[PDB]
Amino acid sequence: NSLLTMFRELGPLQIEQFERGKTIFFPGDPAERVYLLVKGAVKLSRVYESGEEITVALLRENSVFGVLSLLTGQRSDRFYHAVAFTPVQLFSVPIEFMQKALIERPELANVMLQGLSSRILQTEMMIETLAHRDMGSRLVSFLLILCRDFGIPSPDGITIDLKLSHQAIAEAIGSTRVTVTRLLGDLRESKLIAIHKKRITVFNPVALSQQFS
Amino acid sequence: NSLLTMFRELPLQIEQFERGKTIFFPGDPAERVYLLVKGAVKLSRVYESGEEITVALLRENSVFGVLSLLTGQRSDRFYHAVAFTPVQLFSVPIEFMQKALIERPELANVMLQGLSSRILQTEMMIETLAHRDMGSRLVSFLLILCRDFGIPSPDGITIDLKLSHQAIAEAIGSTRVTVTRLLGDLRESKLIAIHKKRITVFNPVALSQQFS
Ligand SMILES: O=C(O)CCC(=O)C(=O)O
Ligand SMILES: O=C(O)CCC(=O)C(=O)O
Ligand SMILES: [Hg+2]
Ligand SMILES: [Hg+2]
Repeated sequence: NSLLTMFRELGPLQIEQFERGKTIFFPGDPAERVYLLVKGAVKLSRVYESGEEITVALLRENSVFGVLSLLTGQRSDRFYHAVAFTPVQLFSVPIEFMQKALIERPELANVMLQGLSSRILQTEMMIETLAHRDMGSRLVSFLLILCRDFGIPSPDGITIDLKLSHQAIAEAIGSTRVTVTRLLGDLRESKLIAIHKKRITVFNPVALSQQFS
Repeated sequence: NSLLTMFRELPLQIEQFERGKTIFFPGDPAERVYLLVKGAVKLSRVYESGEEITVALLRENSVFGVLSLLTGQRSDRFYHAVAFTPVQLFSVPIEFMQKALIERPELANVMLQGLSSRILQTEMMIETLAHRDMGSRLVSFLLILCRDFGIPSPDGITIDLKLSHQAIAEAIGSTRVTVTRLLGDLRESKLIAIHKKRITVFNPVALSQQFS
């Protein structure tokens, strides 16, 4: 919105490309900077001794993140794993620059607070979907969020502009891949979605959304 | 920490809320921002059926009513904020915040830290909710409460909260019946004790590693 305008100051800041799959920060990296994602989808996650990961966030275009750095800076380290879930473009300021920025250009402070406020709300939406007791509805709820966060109008309805694997979904809705496959199958044979080259299209979100609630 | 100092400007009076009394309802305009000073506030989502699902258990010193920073009165509340314990808080109308932040920048940073902190806490909740078996969903949840509302006691750490089986079920996305069974198991296994609705976990550092 205007976060873009804000972040593009603070130097002329250069964009950063991240190829799909490439990690933006690792657990253990010092929380020394703040990020505005400009294009693409970033996936925050928690990584276990086993090597398995659990998805804590799918950040969407225009999301501020790396927020821990506003608490701590170097003081403490990252404990989540930020990864380019699609090809990604972002800005990235070292935190101390932010302070000095906000001090002098207050206008940004408000915009910043709105950014974070918006994130609190989106996380809570995720809690809500995760709170569903049956997986069928956990899934549909999750898809509906993606429909709004990454949706693109298409002839058959709304298409989730994301390469979603069954495993990525499983790690998002706290499920096994096998169960995601079965559920996605059921949705398809019920003429509610279609998947083409890993992109899901939901035909009638407003319907699906009311069909469950 | 210092949010307290910040909010106490704007001389603002505290507000008491009796346990169970609602702080805002779905449909109330997002007219103001809140700092909870003492007690526990429960944000939830309310369904046609009347049933509710817990989205947050806010903890002493949490900023909340955050939607008002996006929209002000222009859009309405869609969550239900309720005093889960007796509560004391401050409550500024948003436009007063803007003017505050404009003039006392120092607060802006402090504010951003408050919201940052909230993003992280919510993500912790996502994590517990992500556990595939309820046993571990429960334990993970209890461990959060141990840190958010824990008080040292002789037998270990006591969660300073009146937690019913139904409140728990609404927090970890479970049926009441299952919460009763799970809590039973935890007790018969000498891992927690519950008195007069307060849960005490004997060895959090152990329980926390016992599962991970
Ligand atoms: O939610 C986020 O912004 C990512 C978590 C985080 O801020 C961090 O690890 O520093
Ligand atoms: O996360 C919060 O602060 C409560 C959600 C909120 O601000 C609202 O529903 O207006
Ligand atoms: Hg949508
Ligand atoms: Hg603890």
